[PDB]
Amino acid sequence: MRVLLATCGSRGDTEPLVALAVRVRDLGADVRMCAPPDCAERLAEVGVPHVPVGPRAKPLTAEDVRRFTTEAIATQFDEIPAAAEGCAAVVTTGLLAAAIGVRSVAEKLGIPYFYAFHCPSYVPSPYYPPPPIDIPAQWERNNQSAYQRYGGLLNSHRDAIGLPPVEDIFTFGYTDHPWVAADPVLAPLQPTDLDAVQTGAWILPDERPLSPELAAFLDAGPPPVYLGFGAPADAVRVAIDAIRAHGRRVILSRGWADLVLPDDGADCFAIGEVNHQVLFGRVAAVIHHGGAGTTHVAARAGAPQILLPQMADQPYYAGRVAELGVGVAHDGPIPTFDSLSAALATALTPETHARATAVAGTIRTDGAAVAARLLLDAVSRE
Ligand SMILES: [Mg+2]
Ligand SMILES: [Mg+2]
Repeated sequence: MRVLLATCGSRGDTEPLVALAVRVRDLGADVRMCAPPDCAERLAEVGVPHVPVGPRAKPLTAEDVRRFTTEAIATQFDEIPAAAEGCAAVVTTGLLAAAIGVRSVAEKLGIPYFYAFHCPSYVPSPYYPPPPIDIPAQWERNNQSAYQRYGGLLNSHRDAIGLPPVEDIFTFGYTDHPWVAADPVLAPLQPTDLDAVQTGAWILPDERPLSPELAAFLDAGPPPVYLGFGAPADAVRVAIDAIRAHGRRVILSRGWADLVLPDDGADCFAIGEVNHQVLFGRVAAVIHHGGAGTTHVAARAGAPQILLPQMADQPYYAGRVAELGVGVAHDGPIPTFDSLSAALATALTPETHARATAVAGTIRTDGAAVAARLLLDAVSRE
């Protein structure tokens, strides 16, 4: 029995599916993953068969957006059929435009399709509004909006392969039994009329040791603050100013090695490839945008967090960090010296550290295995 894992390419979508792939294989099943050519390296690391699929100087226009949409859907119909050859099921996450194409191909082949969310707030429900009679209407409104953008294209493609038209994009793309690949403590699934199942995040343990240089920097002083931002150089410089004002050194995520600094930058260490699972257990706090993955890794590592949400599910995770008392939900998406200094004052307290440490022990790490089991049992019901 072989399972197909389909992904658009983002590391945020790719890694969780890689985790599921490995856990499904751990159970004796075969796996194959369709992803951008650039995922070849990572997939080679875990020995997961890779089917390369899918992928400026001028502003974007509505015409451009419509083209990315049209081609996102077409790519699924054009390449998933071959990738799904010899497969008993297909699992995907992410972009709705792509997901509806993947499910349509699964439907044509007569194999079960599964969808997973990385944030529970995106799961349709009549009990809470969608990411910003009434509530239901709100979700239907967005669902109608999705149809206006994808419906015509989807059904045109479906006509070509003899499948009936879809009228409800959300139910079709997400299914009425979506999985929520997020931790039940960090991101609790809320009431809904859908048969959603919360498995825990899909993350594999990272065994890579820290580089000798990074380790040496860490041992050369008190635990530093990790700054992980893309972002404007001035925003990073302000963040560094605030961290320094709290007497802490800085670890800069990959990409800032050449950032120009005001005062001597000897207290700033810029890293390349790194084991975040381990690094996060050695810092005083982590400052980032609030993506599902980073928030989960930092939470399990017990690191106090400061989130500056920008898009998608980031505002959700920023809110959860504040509610759990393991960090601060920074107001704006860009920091100022005063706003970040205020956040650090709260995040660096012994109380916040104790809380982050306690919560960390309750974050589960077997979510991918949980999903793998549910998947195989479902496939066995076919
Ligand atoms: Mg093509
Ligand atoms: Mg038609």
